[PDB]
Amino acid sequence: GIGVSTGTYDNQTTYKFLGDGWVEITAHASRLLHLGMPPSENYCRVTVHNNQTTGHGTKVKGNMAYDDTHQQIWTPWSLVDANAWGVWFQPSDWQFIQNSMESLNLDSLSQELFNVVVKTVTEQQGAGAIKVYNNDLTACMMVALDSNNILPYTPAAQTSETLGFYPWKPTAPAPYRYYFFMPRQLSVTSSNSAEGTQITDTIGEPQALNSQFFTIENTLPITLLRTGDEFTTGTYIFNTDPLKLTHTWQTNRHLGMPPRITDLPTSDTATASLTANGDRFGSTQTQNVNYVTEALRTRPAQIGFMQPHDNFEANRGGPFKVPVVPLDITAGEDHDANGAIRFNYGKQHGEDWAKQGAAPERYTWDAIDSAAGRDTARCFVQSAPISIPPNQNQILQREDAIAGRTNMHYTNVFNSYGPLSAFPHPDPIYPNGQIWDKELDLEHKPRLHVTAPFVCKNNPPGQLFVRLGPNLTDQFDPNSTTVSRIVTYSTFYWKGILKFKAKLRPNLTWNPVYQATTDSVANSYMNVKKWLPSATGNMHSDPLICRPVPHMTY
Amino acid sequence: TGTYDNQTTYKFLGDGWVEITAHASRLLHLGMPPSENYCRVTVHNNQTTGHGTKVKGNMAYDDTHQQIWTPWSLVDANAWGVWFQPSDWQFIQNSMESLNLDSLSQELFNVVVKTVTEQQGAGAIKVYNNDLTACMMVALDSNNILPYTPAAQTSETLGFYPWKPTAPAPYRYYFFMPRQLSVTSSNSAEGTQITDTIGEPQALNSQFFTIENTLPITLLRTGDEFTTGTYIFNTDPLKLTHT
Amino acid sequence: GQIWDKELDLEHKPRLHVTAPFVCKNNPPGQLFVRLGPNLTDQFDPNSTTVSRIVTYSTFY
Amino acid sequence: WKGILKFKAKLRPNLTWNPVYQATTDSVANSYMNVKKWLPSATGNMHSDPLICRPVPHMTY
Amino acid sequence: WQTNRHLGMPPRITDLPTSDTATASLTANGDRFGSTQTQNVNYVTEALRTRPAQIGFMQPH
Amino acid sequence: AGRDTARCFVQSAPISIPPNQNQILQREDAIAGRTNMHYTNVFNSYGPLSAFPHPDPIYPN
Amino acid sequence: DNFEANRGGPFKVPVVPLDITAGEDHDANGAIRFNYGKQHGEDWAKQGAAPERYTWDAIDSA
Amino acid sequence: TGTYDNQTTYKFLGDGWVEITAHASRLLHLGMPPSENYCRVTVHNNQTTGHGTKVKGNMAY
DNA sequence: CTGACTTCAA
DNA sequence: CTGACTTCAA
DNA sequence: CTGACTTCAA
Ligand SMILES: [Cl-]
Ligand SMILES: [Cl-]
Ligand SMILES: [Mg+2]
Ligand SMILES: [Mg+2]
Ligand SMILES: [Mg+2]
Ligand SMILES: [Mg+2]
Ligand code: NA
Ligand code: NA
Ligand code: NA
Ligand code: NA
Repeated sequence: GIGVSTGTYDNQTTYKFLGDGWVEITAHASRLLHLGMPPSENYCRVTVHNNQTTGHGTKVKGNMAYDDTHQQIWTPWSLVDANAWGVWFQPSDWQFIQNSMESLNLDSLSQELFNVVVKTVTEQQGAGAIKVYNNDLTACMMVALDSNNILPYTPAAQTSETLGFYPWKPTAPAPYRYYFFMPRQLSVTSSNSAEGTQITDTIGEPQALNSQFFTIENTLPITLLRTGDEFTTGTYIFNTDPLKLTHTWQTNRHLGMPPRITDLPTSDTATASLTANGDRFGSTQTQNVNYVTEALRTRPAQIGFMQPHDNFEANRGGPFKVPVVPLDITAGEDHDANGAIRFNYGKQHGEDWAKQGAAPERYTWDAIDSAAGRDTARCFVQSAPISIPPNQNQILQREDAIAGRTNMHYTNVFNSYGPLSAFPHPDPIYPNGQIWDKELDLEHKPRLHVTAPFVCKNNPPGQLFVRLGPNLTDQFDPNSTTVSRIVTYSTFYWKGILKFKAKLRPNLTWNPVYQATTDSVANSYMNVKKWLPSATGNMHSDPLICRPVPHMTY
Repeated sequence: TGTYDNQTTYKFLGDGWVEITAHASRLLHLGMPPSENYCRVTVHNNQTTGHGTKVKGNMAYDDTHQQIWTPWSLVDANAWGVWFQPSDWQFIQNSMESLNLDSLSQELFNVVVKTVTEQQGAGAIKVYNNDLTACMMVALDSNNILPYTPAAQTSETLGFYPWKPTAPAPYRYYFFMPRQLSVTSSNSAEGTQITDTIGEPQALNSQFFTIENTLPITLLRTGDEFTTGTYIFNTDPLKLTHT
Repeated sequence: GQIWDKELDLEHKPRLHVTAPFVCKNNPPGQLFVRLGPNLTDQFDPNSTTVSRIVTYSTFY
Repeated sequence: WKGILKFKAKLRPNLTWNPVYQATTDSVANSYMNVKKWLPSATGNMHSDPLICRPVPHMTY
Repeated sequence: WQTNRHLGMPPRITDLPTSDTATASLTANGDRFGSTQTQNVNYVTEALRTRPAQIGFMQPH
Repeated sequence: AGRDTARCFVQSAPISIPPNQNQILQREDAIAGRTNMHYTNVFNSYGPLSAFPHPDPIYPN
Repeated sequence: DNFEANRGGPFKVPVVPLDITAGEDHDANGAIRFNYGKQHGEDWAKQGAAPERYTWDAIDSA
Repeated sequence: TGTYDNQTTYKFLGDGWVEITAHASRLLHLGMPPSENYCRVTVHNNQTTGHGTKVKGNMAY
């Protein structure tokens, strides 16, 4: 029937305390969604090629990093993506979880579409002309669920296109599009390259060996929803690894038995002494010196490691910045060397509704981790047999230039990843961060993904697609390319239920622990005012810290 | 989806006990909120003239406070006039010695949603049509998480006339905001400074709640209805006699 | 006059309330809230603050 | 001397939108909540200052 | 065949190509949503975008 | 998963776009003054994020 | 001899113990040199504060 | 004749209830009493100077 | 009424 | 289909 | 009378 609702709206976050410290967290999320007609009903093979010889074109010397050229299959379908922390938790929920829990893991997911409404638009009068909206009671909306994951995975969180983060504000799905293989090659140059230097900037034709054109219609069963219909996905069970809600601080210099002091400090302002390093017990892996020091001591393994930056590698697909594992930026504040992430988002995902201009909000996330990062400027390599102190020919440091390039140092191309490397898992970023991810279908997989905390061990939740069915008008001739449609749009509710499994943290230190808190200090990053509505209701939800409590590594 | 009933029935148990059942029904009107946002609004009547708190001795005129204005409305029937005819009150007061609350239940039905459009131009008239698929949202704070706001105190409960339409009251609640006002009389010195301040939100006392994040919400289309179920009161009997 | 009231959630409570004859000993009847759901129009862009809605109202018993 | 004192407590609910006030430690010099105050000194001197309680607010009515 | 440049949601074009020989445009990289691991620049580009992992790698030779 | 070594390059950080010759290391740059030796000959970008296919089965040899 | 740096200061990155080879590259192949006292191997007769020192080269030859 | 224990344990019952068991242990020192008698002692600070109760307005002392 | 690229976590 | 600040007067 | 940071490899 047309006069009865097909679902219930619910946004509540409930905490079921099992006992033994286990907690079942059930995050209910509901949104009103708006869906319009596609600008085209065709699947299009679109190309973007920013090869201008001015501005930010790839045809100007040294502009490789500006490359945007690629090819995509544009589809008339839309994607309903809720894979972002902000969709499921209120800021206070995140705080409660981060301050009191030690671990968190994905449990299950289910989604539902209901209370579908389809309307048509018509013109009124002439002077004026106003628009009139009517119900198309017999019109329908199409829904498809890629449960087998046949179609390319496209996490909307990476382009800030997931559903909004405000339960009381309408949202919309994102238009679905996916990459298509297209040969692409770009020459490398610097702003100092010769004047008559030719920049090779090419794009090729489709290749038989790598072409994959998929349509929703030929691969997924499609459900038609009229105003009285509803759609449910059923429950999906996640298979992922638990995420630690704690952060580590022990570096290589903090592993094991500290050297024994000779005597306790003589006063509260005094320092202590060790026994002369020439008479000290211990071990090192520098056999040319007869002493041990904290810097030379052998430690079990290597916490963290040096990563090349800003490394750009090249493929048939063009140049690309190689991702880096997110680690502590250190006191040296080496953002790029330690993979700090800078994201740009809009008003549905955190930006102040009052902010003006086309520019999005920007935020740089630095790893909570304090023990695995690298302070590149203070790093160095000495020749062996080691000499202490070394002369300039026996040491390679930040001041030394590679291939005579003033700003290029051994650390830019240095990679110390090895069998002894140990490091933490990337932080979960509230509320902009992605939550789960699909694993790459390659025989040899990565140990982690930089973009999300939970990579699905098994098949991930399939994507949910929607679109309006064509609304034809009396004039229709298949043999012509003339397109005559009735202006239509729809709205419907979406409800998702995401369940987590968490565990309350133990408490054993003497000193109080660090906790995410709010405050009343003017201009403070944690001022309550930031999480309250303004006089006219404007909101903004800034990134919140996570993993505030430290845990012992060894 | 429901039946209209306003009758007040008296079930005489015997032994002098009486079960009084007050049925009340009203047609309600609900419009769109002037805003869909939750707003943190401030009122500060600190004018230096008239009834401002900036004029000597006007402390008692203070109206400054802060509130969370919401796009929701409250259906409040907690006032005697909603349940009894004047004669009922008279009968009870003249013949009874005690009265106590027993139970309560509420229901929303025969929902109707309409849209308004403009006609012609000279004139322009309004035309009203049924949105058969549109809905009205309903929420019941059975746990009492949200601030209690008895509409009787601002004369905003449902009307007292069964044959006249009424409307719910817009829901809004107090929010903590530092406020301080000096004391003076009309005879205070001329150059007397009146301290009249309001502060910023305080972390220690800020509580911003939304209906959407705390209560399950039901969507009612024209063919749906909503019932609360029966609630049992636990209160002390009221003496109908005076000393 | 008001008929029932919620008790103040303080450890030490008042012997009565001036505004109502019956203060609930236990949890009082929860409040009933209502509102119209937004009625969107063909033009809608979440990234803008432009608000385009269909003029709507309702009645119910 | 050994004593065993048992308590019964209940985890708090979480319903507000805005983050809540929490007792935390910090690294700001001369701050009342600087960690240094709850750590031993070079010679082992200790001191335990009063800590806040009831940081989270609840609605009275 | 998917390289790092082919992983995930492609950037959204502003409009569909105007003809079969035309190209499409993205929104100015200074106003584009997305993420990178180069915090010194306020824009996102296909080459700078953060991708899940690294497909393939450089080997000494 | 392959690498087009001549089109690979490394820039200094904070990144500068476009970079001048001292802010970029490319194929034209010589290591230890050896004309044909470039950073890519001794570069190894294998890491925790590396993903790649399995070698092909070669028929019939 | 790779020294990396952290909030904790500089430190020599450990190396996997492997054959030092005919070239006798101790540091490149993580040979371990330890210093110990009379309870753990040093000759009880030895005099001086200096501990006993020994460099262990991996049995591994491959 | 006993065991020393200072641990504070948290037994999470479920439903949010928690049984907190605080164990406390101390080494105590006990000396001889300065007297073995029960004494009826009097303190009377009625000096006419300093903080005595014999100086005007010193009642609170 | 999600299951690893179809049906078919039947 | 009202139950004391979630689920859960289950 | 060792069990992954409490109790609680109960
Ligand atoms: Cl940097
Ligand atoms: Cl050596
Ligand atoms: Mg299936
Ligand atoms: Mg299948
Ligand atoms: Mg309930
Ligand atoms: Mg409850
Ligand atoms: Na030592
Ligand atoms: Na850090
Ligand atoms: Na985009
Ligand atoms: Na050997």
